[PDB]
Amino acid sequence: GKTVMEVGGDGVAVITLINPPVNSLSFDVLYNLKSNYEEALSRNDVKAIVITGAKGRFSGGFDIEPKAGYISIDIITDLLEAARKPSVAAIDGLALGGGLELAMACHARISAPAAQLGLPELQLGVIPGFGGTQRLPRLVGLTKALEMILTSKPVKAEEGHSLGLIDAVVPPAELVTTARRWALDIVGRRKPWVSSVSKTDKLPPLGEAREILTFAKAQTLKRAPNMKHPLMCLDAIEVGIVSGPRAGLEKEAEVASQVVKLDTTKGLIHVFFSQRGTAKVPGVTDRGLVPRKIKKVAIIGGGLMGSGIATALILSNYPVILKEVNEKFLEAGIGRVKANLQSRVRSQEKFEKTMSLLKGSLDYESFRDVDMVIEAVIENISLKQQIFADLEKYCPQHCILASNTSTIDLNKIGERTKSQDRIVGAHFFSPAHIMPLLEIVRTNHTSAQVIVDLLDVGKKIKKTPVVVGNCTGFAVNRMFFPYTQAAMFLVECGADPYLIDRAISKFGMPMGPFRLCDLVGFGVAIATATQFIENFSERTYKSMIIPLMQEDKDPELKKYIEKARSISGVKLDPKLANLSEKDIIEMTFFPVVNEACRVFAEGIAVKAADLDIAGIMGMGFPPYRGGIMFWADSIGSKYIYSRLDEWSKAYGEFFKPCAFLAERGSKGVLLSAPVK
Repeated sequence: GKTVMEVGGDGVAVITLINPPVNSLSFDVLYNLKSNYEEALSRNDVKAIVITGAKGRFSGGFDIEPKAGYISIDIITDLLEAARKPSVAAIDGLALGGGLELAMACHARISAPAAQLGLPELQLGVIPGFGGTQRLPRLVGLTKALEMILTSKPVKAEEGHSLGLIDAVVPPAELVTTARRWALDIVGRRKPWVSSVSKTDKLPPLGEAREILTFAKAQTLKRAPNMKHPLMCLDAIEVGIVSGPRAGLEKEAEVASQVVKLDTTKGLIHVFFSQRGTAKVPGVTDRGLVPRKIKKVAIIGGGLMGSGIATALILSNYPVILKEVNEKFLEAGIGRVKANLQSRVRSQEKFEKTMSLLKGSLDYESFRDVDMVIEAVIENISLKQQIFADLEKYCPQHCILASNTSTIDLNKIGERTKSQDRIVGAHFFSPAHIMPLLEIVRTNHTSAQVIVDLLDVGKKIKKTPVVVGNCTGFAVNRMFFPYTQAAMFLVECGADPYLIDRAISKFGMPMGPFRLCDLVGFGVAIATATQFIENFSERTYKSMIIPLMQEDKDPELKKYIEKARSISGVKLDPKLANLSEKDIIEMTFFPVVNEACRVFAEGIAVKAADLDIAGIMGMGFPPYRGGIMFWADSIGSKYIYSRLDEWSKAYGEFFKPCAFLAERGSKGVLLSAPVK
């Protein structure tokens, strides 16, 4: 990108940051800025400087330097902030990361009403590298700065104004005018000439600041023991407070140049891009098609999963209509919806107007206007086939015939119709309105235009869509089905279940295999596993543990579990008990890698990076580990292969490497590499 500078008749130089989409601070922009300043501070006709962004946006961050802190220190701190001419930032839209830092370097800040200000760097496993670790705590206080930097959450201009981050809030149309007026106020001493970096007004006493910093470090190691960058960022903050500002800067410059080398930040960076690339499906989204406008959606369900969908839809101003069989089931579903909205109330007129979008019905005549249908009925083929027969009958010819099915082949559902091009899989994960993932299941017949449509609806409802193929368990569930079975096989072999959970919950998972198995509900976990037992028998293990518990009907260990596993004694008891935490993880996750490769090779998933996001966003796989596939290559295919074969030749074909993994593992090549 670039920057344009123009000197008004009042002597104020206005510099516009120009680098779409969000005017990120590329080196290009920065060096143009440097030149701008060197000129402005040499021109006699220039009195002060104002900085603003193009197209109603200040700067969204860094683009996607000689020393370590050449910019932070030499350009931003010395050249700009320590200049003998005042700078004023004119903020509109957003000021995030480097964008917010550049603004903090200025001597005053004018902002438009609802602009966003924050330092999101930590979410990428990186740190503020332009002086944010210094100026933020000095402008808003240590307590707030710590919250913003650690939580990575942005703040609106209004709140920013009351914190001392923003000096004034004016309408977007007065932004630059106010700023240049402010700039000449400073030159004329009608207003203070403050340097943020050497401001102590807002800091706590040296001793208490250490108490606040110590505390933070402590609880950051309690929640996120896995990542180091936050603590590394807290270091830069403490140094700046104790040893002074200039020491703090160089400390940040050092921390920033080494934090990029961490293996977990490469993982976090990979997850960032992979999140974006899930909507790129070759042969579908490269055709020049454009999403259709869906103005009305029908949800045939009313049950738990159905009521969830409806919630997500109306929450995004989608007129939704539920159809049920009996009046009871209908009034029941509508009830769950309201309950879901009332929950997040504890606006009012908000969650009262969105209830008008939801309209009930026990008929099909109200489908003559629907642009998309989602069926969320019990997993009964006979019944689903019938629903799609009626759908094809009462619906418009363009209407999308989507199903939330989880265990039934999409091709069999549309058996009684001739609308195979309109039938697609819209797979949600309960709770439908919280789980961020959406599996768009395409068939051989699903038309590209329908996928492009759904792909767009997913984005509209704050979901992250992946386009997967039609097969047993699609991508997410099929991927992690070995997970639970590998665990239970280890248990039947003597392995302590609670050790398993602890080893894996510390690995990065939000839960343990068994711990999560209880949360999902034995009835559900066993119902979704059946699918794979019947389609991949020679690769699955039906542990009688759960069933035996079902027939007998703030959580802690159960002294009555030992007798339960013993009863399911079909296998013997090796030395799989007393395994290392590394081994537990390796025997529980490598089979998942193995399955991910089958999915990737079979073409079920478009690209490895999609599998990463899927496992991450569907099964809470550790983001800092990049994803199930990124992690697999992080260890090495040759290792995973060699280790997975040793088990195959010692426990059964369950651990046997699939052709794709084997062929690649031997050559020591990357697994995430495109299929050829």
